[PDB]
Amino acid sequence: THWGYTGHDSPESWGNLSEEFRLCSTGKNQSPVNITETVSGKLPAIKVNYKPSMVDVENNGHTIQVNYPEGGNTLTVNGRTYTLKQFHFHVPSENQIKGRTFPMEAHFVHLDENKQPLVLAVLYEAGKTNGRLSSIWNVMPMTAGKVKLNQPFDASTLLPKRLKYYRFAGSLTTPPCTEGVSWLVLKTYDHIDQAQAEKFTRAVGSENNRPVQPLNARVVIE
Ligand SMILES: NS(=O)(=O)c1nnc(NC(=O)C2CCCCC2)s1
Ligand SMILES: [Zn+2]
Repeated sequence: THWGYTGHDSPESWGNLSEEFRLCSTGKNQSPVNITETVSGKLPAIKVNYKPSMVDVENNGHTIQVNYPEGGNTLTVNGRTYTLKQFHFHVPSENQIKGRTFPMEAHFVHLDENKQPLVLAVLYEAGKTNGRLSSIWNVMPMTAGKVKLNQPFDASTLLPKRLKYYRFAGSLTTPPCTEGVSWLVLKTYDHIDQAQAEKFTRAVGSENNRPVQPLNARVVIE
C-alpha cells in the first residue's frame, strides 16, 4: 500500500490508507516529538558494542538504509542487550529539540531477545562534510534498489564518545506506526555538508520526516 510524505498519501492521511495503518492516526504515544519540557533523571549508561561488518545499502523508496544481515553490533542499556538490525536517515530531522529541526537524523533500530524495539537517534547539524558517512553516500542507490558493499563498514564511527540521551517511549515514525518502541535520543550532535543532504533527498525523492506528534501523557527524561 503506497505511502509517502507529500501529495495524497502524506502522514496526515496514513491512518485511512488501510485498516492496519490505523495507529498512525489513533495512537497516543506516537513518534517523533518536539522535546521541550523534560524531567532531569539518572538514566542508565549506554554501552556500545559496534564493530565493522558486511552491510548492504538500500533505497527502499522512503529512506536510505544500511542493513545488517548478522548480529554482532549490539547495545547494552540497563542490563538488556539490543541488536542492531539496520540504520537509516531522515532529511530533515523528524524529532526536534525546543522547536529546532536539524538538517538530518539517523536511526539505529535494535531488537532485544524478546523483540522489544529500541531506536537510537543521532542528530546532525550543518557543518563540514561527514567523512565517516562518505562510504555510504558513494554507493547510495538513487532509485529503489540494493547494493552490497565490498568494504566492511564500522557504525562505531557514527556514534559519539559522549552518550548522554533523552529517553521517552514512542512508536515507529512509519506505517504501521507501531508503538512500544524505546527512544534514546543522543545530545552530542554530528555534522553534515549541505551537498550530502541534497544528494540524500535526490535519492529518496522528498523530505522524509513525519511531523511531530503530541507527547500527550509522556515525560521525556534527560
Ligand atoms: N522511522 S523509524 O521509526 O526509526 C523506523 N525504524 N524501523 C522501522 N521498521 C523496521 O526497522 C523493521 C525492519 C527491521 C527491524 C524492525 C522492523 S520504522
Ligand atoms: Zn526512522
